[PDB]
Formats: sequence, structure tokens, C-alpha cells
Amino acid sequence: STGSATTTPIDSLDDAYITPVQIGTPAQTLNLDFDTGSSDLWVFSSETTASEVDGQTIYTPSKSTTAKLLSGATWSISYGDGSSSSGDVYTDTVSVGGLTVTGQAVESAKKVSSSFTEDSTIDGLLGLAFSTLNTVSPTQQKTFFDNAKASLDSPVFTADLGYHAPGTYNFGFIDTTAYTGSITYTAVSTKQGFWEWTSTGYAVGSGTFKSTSIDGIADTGTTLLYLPATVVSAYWAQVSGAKSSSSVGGYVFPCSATLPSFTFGVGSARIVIPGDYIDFGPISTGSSSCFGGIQSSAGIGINIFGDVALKAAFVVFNGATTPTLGFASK
Repeated sequence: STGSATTTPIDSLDDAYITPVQIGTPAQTLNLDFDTGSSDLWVFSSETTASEVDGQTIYTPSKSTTAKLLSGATWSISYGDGSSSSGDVYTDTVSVGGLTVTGQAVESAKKVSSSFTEDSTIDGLLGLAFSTLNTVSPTQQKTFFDNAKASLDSPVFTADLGYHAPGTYNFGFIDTTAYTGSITYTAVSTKQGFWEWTSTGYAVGSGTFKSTSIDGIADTGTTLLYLPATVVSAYWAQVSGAKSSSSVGGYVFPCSATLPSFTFGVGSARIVIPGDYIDFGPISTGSSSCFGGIQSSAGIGINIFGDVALKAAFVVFNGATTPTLGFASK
């Protein structure tokens, strides 16, 4: 089997992408944030504290004839950005782009943190990291991809995120028309539960490529590109007036600047992020100071190849017995 679904930016900055997901019988369609950095499929629901729902579409398990409460199961998650959510668990039928999993764990939120409430466009998350990170207790549950893998034509999914435009998540096949050149595959470590890999280096604008190993994760659920402080300083040094602002929380730059591109290495291949992809707009409405899309990972503990990087590539998440990642230009 295969599936194919369009993913759409939630706003004019590409802060996140939402993909429609059918849950239950009859289908309840929710718009979920596909997140290769986490492993829970959780949704706003009829069980979510009413004051914490503000415009999201909810899953109502009592209206699904295929929903079954997973007795005794709870979940609770905290993401790298400080947000969190928790609740109980149903199993139900879940379909993405024509690909159907029966008995998928659907984690129903009883509580969500304020950042989720305040984002009316995201009805939940669909985790695509390794199932070892799933938070359901006392019996850990499998991700949608893990449940679908054996049925897929090939045990892969691909992320093709758009810049200021819709893109595509495909399951079970490589669309060879969706990229240019070849796909360069690179080794993955699953030891932390992530799609963790090692970039071979970077270049800033038209500058020389610096060969250096940068371990990080491919994370569709993180907006920005978080890299070591040395790399980030080298990038923003090429932007007149850019500086790290402790009060804002990262590098800012004059909105009048033209940003240079940033290249990262995948083996001997190179992915070029256009400068415009690094502009995240005014720090507050009407400001002439803009927030940068490349930020230091120094305070995180891990480098993160988030949407800023991934949207410049066609990315293959190869879930074979030994997983690998593939990157192509597009």
C-alpha cells in the first residue's frame, strides 16, 4: 500500500505544517502536525478541558464506532519548546492520504499547554520518530508509520515541505519526479529515538565549504535550524546589523537585509537553503527587527535540522531494518 497527503503551512512564515488525517468511523478529519521529532499521535478531543480549546477541531471518540478505550493507558509529553499535553488513549482507525491503519493508538488530550490552545490551526500531532519515544504508559504504543510499515510497498516515508506553499508527505514510495539529481543516503543513529544523522559541513553564501561533522536530528516538528554557536555566528556575521539578542531570544537582523544562503552537507552532496528561507519576519508586529531562521543549539543539547533546512530538500525517512535518511535537492 501507499499514501500521499498534502501538507500546508499554517501561516505566512511556515511556522508549522498541517496535514489532514482521518480518524474513526465515520471519519473525523483533523489537521495534524507531522513531527519526525516525536512519537505520539495526540489530538484535541471532546475530553479536552473546555477552556483549553479555542478553535481547534476535536476528535469525539464516542461518535466513532471503531474507537475503543485502551484501558488504563495514559500519556504525557513535554516538547523542546516548553509546551506539553496529556490525556487518555483510544485505539481507532487512522488514515493518511489513502493509507489506513486499524488499531492505531490515538492519544486524546485532557490537558494541553497554552501554546497549543493559542494555535487554532493545529488539531494535534502525528509523531514519526521511533516508537521507543512514545509516552503511553504502562504499555508503550507504536507510531502510525511503525504500524503501517509492513503493509507499505517500501518501508519509507518522504517529506517534501514547501517554502510559502503546500508540500507532500508520501508513505510507501519515492516519487522520483519530486526532486532533482540523486538522493544521497546517510547513516542514522536511533539510540536517542530520533532520525539522528551527521552532516558533513556547511557553507555561508558563496563562501568556501567547511568540512566538519555536525550531528543532529531531522525534525519536521521544529520550525528553525539549530546549529552550533560557531556555525551560527559565521552565518550572521555575513548580515550587516545582525546580532544575538538575549531579550528576544536569538539572532535578529534588520528587515531590510538580503540574507545569504546556507549550505549543509549530506555526504559529498550539498543542500542549499536560499536566504529567503531564513527570514522569519518582524519580532513583533510593525518592528523593523526580524527574527533569524538559523539559531544556536547551545542551550538545547542537540542540533536540529528543522523545517528551515528540510524544506530545501526532498527527504527520505527510510525505515528499513537499519534506518537511513536520504536528501535530494528539488
